[PDB]
Amino acid sequence: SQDNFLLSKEYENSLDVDTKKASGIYYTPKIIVDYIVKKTLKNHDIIKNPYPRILDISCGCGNFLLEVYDILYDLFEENIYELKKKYDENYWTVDNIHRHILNYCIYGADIDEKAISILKDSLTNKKVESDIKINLFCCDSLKKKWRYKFDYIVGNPPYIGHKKLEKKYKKFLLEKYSEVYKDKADLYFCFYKKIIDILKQGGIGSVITPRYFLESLSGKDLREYIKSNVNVQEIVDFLGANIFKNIGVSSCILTFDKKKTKETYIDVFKIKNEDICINKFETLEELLKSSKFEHFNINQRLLSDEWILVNKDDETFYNKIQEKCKYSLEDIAISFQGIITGCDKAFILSKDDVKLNLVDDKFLKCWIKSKNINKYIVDKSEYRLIYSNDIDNENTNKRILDEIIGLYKTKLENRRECKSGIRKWYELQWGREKLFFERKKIMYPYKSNENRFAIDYDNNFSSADVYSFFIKEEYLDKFSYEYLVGILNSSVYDKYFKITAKKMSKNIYDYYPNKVMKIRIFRDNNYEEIENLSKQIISILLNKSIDKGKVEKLQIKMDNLIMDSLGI
DNA sequence: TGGGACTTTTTGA
DNA sequence: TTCAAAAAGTCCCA
Ligand SMILES: Nc1ncnc2c1ncn2[C@@H]1O[C@H](CSCC[C@H](N)C(=O)O)[C@@H](O)[C@H]1O
Repeated sequence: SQDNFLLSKEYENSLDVDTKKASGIYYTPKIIVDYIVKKTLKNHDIIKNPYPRILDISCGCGNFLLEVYDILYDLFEENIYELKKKYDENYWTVDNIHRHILNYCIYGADIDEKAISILKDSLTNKKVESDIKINLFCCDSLKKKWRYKFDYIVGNPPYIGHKKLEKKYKKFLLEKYSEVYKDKADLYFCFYKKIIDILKQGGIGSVITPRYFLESLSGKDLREYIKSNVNVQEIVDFLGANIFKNIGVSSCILTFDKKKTKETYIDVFKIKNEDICINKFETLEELLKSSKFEHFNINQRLLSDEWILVNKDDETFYNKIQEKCKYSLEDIAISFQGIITGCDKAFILSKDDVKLNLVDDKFLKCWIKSKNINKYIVDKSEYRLIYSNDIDNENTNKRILDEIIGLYKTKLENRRECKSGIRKWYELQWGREKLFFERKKIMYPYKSNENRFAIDYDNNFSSADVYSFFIKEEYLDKFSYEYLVGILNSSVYDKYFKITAKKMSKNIYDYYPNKVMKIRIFRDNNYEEIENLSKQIISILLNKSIDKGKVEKLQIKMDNLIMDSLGI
């Protein structure tokens, strides 16, 4: 028997990293391909419909299409005599199965000419006369005028973010795919739209994509399109598990249909242990039914713009917290992203760097990283930011410009606002407002394994890897920073935030304002005790010679208080 | 070479 | 004028 994943693996090894990233050339492993193909084609009635059109618009070398060929050959061979009796007796013979499949059943598209030729040769070599016409298109699937729809669509689209995509192509996507593609969206949104649009009535689509669109702000329109145009049959969420070897992406498998049905429920399989060697096991189907995965059902008609895919216990937990809390962080706080210098090496220096003797302390700010943020407090800053925006006189401070900032001048000149003349070559790209940072505030890392909200007492500045917020004046008498960090750092709120948080990679969640500011908060009779416990924790943490042991006990007591307050 | 600590600036709006 | 989102992440080693 043939190894359908050998020539494709060799072609993958031939390419380098840049050409892979520019076109998203990362082929799917055999276990996922087997699961998707057998999920779509296990129950096909080949006698009822012996002309199923099965498409992969990103076929590549044909990881999906060769397995599809094998499944189709078995299907036809098992019912050849029934097909012979029901239809033309001379057309339906075993020796004619091959020519039939390639003529009517397998369709592939890809921009990669060499991959198309390799797949064509692989399809031809499935059998050892007239040259059979193989339905392989070398084209941009997002520009191709498709002349007919398809019974089944399987595959893996390219993933290209908003930085790696060309300007003109992005303009085309915004003009023609505006239903799913805006702002910081991804190309696989457009591939989702194209797959849905050319799926026949009653057809089935099943693809593996990144999982980020399930929760991300950019995926809202795509989620609406999917919810309103297809019936989502199944969502397999791998969370931070590594499905693609040596690839830093988080994957989900999605199966949907356009069948006219009153059924509106979705099977959701969510992995429970992200430390799993998926390729070690024989099938994905056995893994889904094991204890490594949990299964629940979600009513698609009950999906809002946010898809909250949790089991009944977590849904009850989330609903209790939502109903009890009358305020959100957005209601009471002002949030902002950190400084974006545009070139950190030019403006960020070690606080022991000798070059800081050239810079007057009026221009120097304390600089912290995401790892400097712990629970309730921030580590002492190790770095200084040169707030070069306040260097108005270019004639003076020429030592600073020539010996520190100018060492990267060329790179500083390639920033967007310098090319347009908005910024001077030595200025910060996005210097924000100094007064927002130089005050008591709360800071949290932009990516973390857990809630880490700290009170900043030292007017620390930061890059965009740290987000900040401060309480509005009108809400200062109702909420204090100590109480806020007390409740936000609790295990209750850790779980509550992770209910809807954007899962990025293994043990990493996105902590961005678009979801952090939606966290709801409460105040009740337990306010004083929670605030007092938080202040005790802060006092213990700030002592130079101290042990963190009692902090855990205080945290347990505070978690008990919060659970009592929220009735969970 | 797979697992863990850590996270820049480009970009549309 | 100036906000904030975005992992086919990056990068190192035992
Ligand atoms: N605009 C476009 N139209 C069609 N195919 C494209 C495309 N942009 C990228 N591709 C192709 O999409 C493929 C994604 S890699 C996945 C290949 C295959 N489906 C598998 O799972 O193994 C790449 O081979 C790339 O060449």
